[PDB]
Amino acid sequence: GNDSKKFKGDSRSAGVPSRVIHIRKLPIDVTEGEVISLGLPFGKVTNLLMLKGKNQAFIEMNTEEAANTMVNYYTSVTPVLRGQPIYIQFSNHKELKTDSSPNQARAQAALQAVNSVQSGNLA
Repeated sequence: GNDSKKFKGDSRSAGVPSRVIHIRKLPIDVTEGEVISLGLPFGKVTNLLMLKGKNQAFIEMNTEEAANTMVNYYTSVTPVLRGQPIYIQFSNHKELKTDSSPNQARAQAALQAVNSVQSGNLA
């Protein structure tokens, strides 16, 4: 997996009126805390489409600005994760609605963790 035709035209710039981002070349030990962090200081991650199957992930920012701050900034830099460089580029979709999936159950924990803490589930 190198590219699935994202925004055709003439060149391969990084600019799209959206909020959801698409990250590639993720680390083998990639986690939510990392992926989400990619847009933590830039905005406020709301979703996360973990794609460990192909070392990928997404980030649904709260606003377009936030998403247009990490993708426009990282484009020049390199957000290394776990000692490995990744990819940054706006996602094709504009509304992540992850629900009932194998690579979803291990995502809410992060979103909730950063938010608040309680623990104690007793399974």
